[PDB]
Amino acid sequence: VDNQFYSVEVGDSTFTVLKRYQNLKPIGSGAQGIVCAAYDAVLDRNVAIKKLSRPFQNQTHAKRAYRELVLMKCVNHKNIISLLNVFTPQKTLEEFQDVYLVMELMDANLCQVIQMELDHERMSYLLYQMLCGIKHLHSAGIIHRDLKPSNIVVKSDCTLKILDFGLARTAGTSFMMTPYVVTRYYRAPEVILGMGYKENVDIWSVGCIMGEMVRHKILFPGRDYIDQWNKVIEQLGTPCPEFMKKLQPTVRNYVENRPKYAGLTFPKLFPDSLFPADSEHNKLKASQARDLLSKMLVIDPAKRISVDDALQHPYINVWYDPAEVEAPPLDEREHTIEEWKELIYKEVMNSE
Ligand SMILES: CSc1nc(-c2ccc(F)cc2)c(-c2ccnc(Nc3ccc4c(c3)CCc3cc(NC(=O)CCCN(C)C)ccc3/N=N\4)c2)n1C
Repeated sequence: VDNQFYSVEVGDSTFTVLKRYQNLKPIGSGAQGIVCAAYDAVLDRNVAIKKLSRPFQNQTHAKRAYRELVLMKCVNHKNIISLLNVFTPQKTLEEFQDVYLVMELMDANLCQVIQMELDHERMSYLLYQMLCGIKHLHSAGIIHRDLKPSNIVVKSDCTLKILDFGLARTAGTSFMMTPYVVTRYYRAPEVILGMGYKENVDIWSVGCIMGEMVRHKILFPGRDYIDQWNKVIEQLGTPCPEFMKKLQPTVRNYVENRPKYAGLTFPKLFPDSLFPADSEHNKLKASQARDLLSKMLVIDPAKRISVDDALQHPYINVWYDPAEVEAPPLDEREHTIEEWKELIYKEVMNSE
């Protein structure tokens, strides 16, 4: 029963895990949960273990935790999180407290990668894999809308996985008591301005990541959506009247009433100084990288490149492989914390 489990203090937290998981060491502790590295003695491989403490404790944690468990079963792709295991040490719904998630151990997140100079081979391979993952989600009917470096992980061999499935179709009120601050620098204008969106909402986030890889700074920092919008228009320019007409008349009022900005060309935004461009190879790849940035970092989604088109772009297309690109492949729920506990328990136990 519970002799299948042991308890060890990993930093501040107590981890109670199956005895197959050995030599726990803390990686991360924050909003989602606490993560540790372990050796899995049954599979003879290194794994990451994420602890969710009482994920049913409010409707935000609860909706996220449930969505993640369910959506895992709708995705089969090497660039998206796969679970090796999920378990709870508690034996009844009454006692049920914690869910543990187990997956392949990765070496770093894309935050650490951004702090490094990458050659064009590594940058384009990372972007290629991000797009493969996003296409897989899109073909499953999942539009992410919150892709960001901290939820993307890599191995030393430059292989990449996306860890999370983004925002609810309808989220509504996401209030929580915490110092845990959500990072929104990578969210599309559609998201920021509460517009309609389609698949290429996620192309804006890839743009913000690719731009950050090149600049080694956040493109669009800011305390809040106001700051963020200002940083967007200062660099890309005020968007055309055409785009304003698609805004709610009240956001439209705010946006159309900001100071106008001409906006900078992509050469200015991403000068030659930032690029590997010594050899003829690297000069050409430098212009192709800028060309792709200029098509992804477009405010109007009707003018922004699609996933399928980004995969056909010469900067990316050198990696193109039908098997990875054309690999074949809930949100409307509002519950009390009592009902969520049950829904999550049934999914962990696999009761239904
Ligand atoms: C969104 S947060 C998250 N959730 C999961 C997850 C895990 C299991 C699941 F089933 C599902 C999800 C993961 C995950 C999944 C698979 N592998 C990993 N690996 C891993 C290995 C190294 C590493 C990181 C992550 C993240 C960053 C990291 C954190 C730390 N902690 C420190 O405090 C470092 C230095 C502190 N110093 C300033 C004093 C030290 C090394 C660090 N550098 N790189 C992490 N992540 C990070």
